Amino acid sequence: EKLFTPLKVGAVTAPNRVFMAPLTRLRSIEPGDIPTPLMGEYYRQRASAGLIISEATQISAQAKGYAGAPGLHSPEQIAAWKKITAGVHAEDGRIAVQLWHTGRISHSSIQPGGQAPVSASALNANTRTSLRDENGNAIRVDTTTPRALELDEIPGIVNDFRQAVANAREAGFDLVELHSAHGYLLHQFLSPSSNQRTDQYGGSVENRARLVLEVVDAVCNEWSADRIGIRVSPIGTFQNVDNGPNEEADALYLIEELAKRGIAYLHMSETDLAGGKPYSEAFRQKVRERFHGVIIGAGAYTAEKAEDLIGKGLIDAVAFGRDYIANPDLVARLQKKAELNPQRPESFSGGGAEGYTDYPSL
Ligand SMILES: Cc1cc2nc3c(=O)[nH]c(=O)nc-3n(C[C@H](O)[C@H](O)[C@H](O)COP(=O)(O)O)c2cc1C
Repeated sequence: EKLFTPLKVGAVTAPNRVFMAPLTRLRSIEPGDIPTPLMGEYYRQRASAGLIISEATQISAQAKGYAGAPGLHSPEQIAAWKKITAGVHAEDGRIAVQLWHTGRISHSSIQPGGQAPVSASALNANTRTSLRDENGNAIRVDTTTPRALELDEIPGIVNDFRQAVANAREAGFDLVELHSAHGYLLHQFLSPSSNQRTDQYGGSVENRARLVLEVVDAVCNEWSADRIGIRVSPIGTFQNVDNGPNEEADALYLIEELAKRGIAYLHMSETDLAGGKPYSEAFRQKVRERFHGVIIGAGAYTAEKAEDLIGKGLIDAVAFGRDYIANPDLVARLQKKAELNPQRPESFSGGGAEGYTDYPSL
């Protein structure tokens, strides 16, 4: 077994390869999109993970697409996250913040000024996001048609990622993960399905990847390349965003570009919850030969699949999502071959302590 052996992940050393995937739980305070001590307790419970990757966190108020998702743009958010990271560190854990802009997976009612959310192009996501009703409970609501960003707005978006990274470093995170997956803003630019622009940010794969690579360069400059990871979902369809008619070649282009920056890790979200065709081993080999940082695999993994792919030299670590919701001590359970706690999906999104901090350890 290799899952319980250490791994250098850029600037930090994980004691094992069992990572906590980023999981949106929608329990932040409004007004202010503020993390809470309850969230702190939840993360502290999971500190034995090789690496915790936080729930997706707004780089700016405009970035918001979900009621209850936290930000990392305001003083009050910075202060609240500082307490959370301190708690994880007191338990000898490591925690990365996943930073997003939701782009068109959003609703005007939660945007600044009540305005349409932004994207690469003015095309509805044709999906839902999560708002809160009058009692503060999560509700699914159809997405608002976005406004296409003007060319002169792009530097501001890059700066918002840069600023959020400055704030994340201050807040005590060990790493940052850029959310370039699952049909959110960066992926909206990457995908031809959502990007119909005819300027330098659309058309060719070079142009479609331009924004994400500008963001990577800006955040490496703000902090250090060995503090930066990126999550992609570049093969298949996620929240109605496919990866276009040349998905493999386009993915390999992006990955070769990322490699030039010497970033800490590449996190591949391989499938959504409904599943689909597995990655070919040929594709995994092509990725592996092009990227020289850590590769994290995710999407309905088992420990056995993770061991197989680590043993084949194709990935370095695995991120578990739902098993981490339900098992604060997932590392010990996988090490001991213990049963896993029964998941309660009704409390994944929104609410309070129930279904959040009340899953027991062994
Ligand atoms: C409730 C829930 C929230 C999620 N939130 C995020 C998120 O904030 N960021 C992200 O990149 N993926 C998110 N995902 C996807 C998970 O990180 C993970 O890739 C997915 O659940 C599949 O892995 P699993 O089979 O181990 O759960 C979420 C998944 C679930 C079920």
